[PDB]
Amino acid sequence: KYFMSSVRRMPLNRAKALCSELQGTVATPRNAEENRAIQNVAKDVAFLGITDQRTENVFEDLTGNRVRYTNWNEGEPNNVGSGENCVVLLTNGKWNDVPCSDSFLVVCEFS
Amino acid sequence: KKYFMSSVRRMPLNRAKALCSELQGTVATPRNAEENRAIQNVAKDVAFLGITDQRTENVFEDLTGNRVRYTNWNEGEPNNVGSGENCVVLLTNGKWNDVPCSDSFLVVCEFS
Ligand SMILES: OC[C@H]1O[C@H](O)[C@@H](O)[C@@H](O)[C@@H]1O
Ligand SMILES: OC[C@H]1O[C@H](O)[C@@H](O)[C@@H](O)[C@@H]1O
Ligand SMILES: [Ca+2]
Ligand SMILES: [Ca+2]
Ligand SMILES: [Ca+2]
Ligand SMILES: [Ca+2]
Ligand SMILES: [Cl-]
Repeated sequence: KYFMSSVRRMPLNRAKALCSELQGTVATPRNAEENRAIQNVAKDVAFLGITDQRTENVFEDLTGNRVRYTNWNEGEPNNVGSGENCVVLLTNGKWNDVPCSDSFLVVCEFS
Repeated sequence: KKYFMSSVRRMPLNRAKALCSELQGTVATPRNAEENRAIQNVAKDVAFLGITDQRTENVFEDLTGNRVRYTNWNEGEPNNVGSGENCVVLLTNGKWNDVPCSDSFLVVCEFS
């Protein structure tokens, strides 16, 4: 896997379209090593290819596969407010669930 | 090492540049036959390369203004047809053709 970070911020729909444009997908860490690699390429908070849009509190990658490895920041995922169904990687490498309509950097994954 | 990725949609060079730059990459510029073939492997149809002769006609440079050495022009190219062809695309046989920078093609991005 190769990871590339965007320079501009955007909602998940646009982030997905960006990674897809170059035939990749939004980065999904499967272990601590991939998590670190993604953190290092990201200079700020960035979207990961994980959501619980289909079923609340059931986090899966953009292809419907349930994720095994997680690295939630203490207190997350909390689905605050009207709902948080997307996931971002904070600058310390931990994850936070956020609204899919908010804007963050994106890290794309390629094989 | 360099990694090459191809776009799905067609777009003019300026847009191709913005796409590759969005992920901190550049438009692919083969420096030898091996890279040219690697770009061929990922490009399913005619695609833009990061080469132009916009500064001086018939003096091809990469997008950073650096004069290229290796070229793989298709027989009869570059011919700068009509109002001018100052951008470059990799044909489906790996050879190159100069085309208008305003025409749309797939883009192959390069990362290191
Ligand atoms: O305090 C943590 C809390 O901060 C904000 O409200 C958002 O980033 C939430 O997603 C997060 O859970
Ligand atoms: O005959 C080859 C010629 O075909 C078209 O006119 C264009 O693709 C030109 O760039 C190319 O040189
Ligand atoms: Ca949720
Ligand atoms: Ca949250
Ligand atoms: Ca020309
Ligand atoms: Ca030509
Ligand atoms: Cl949401």
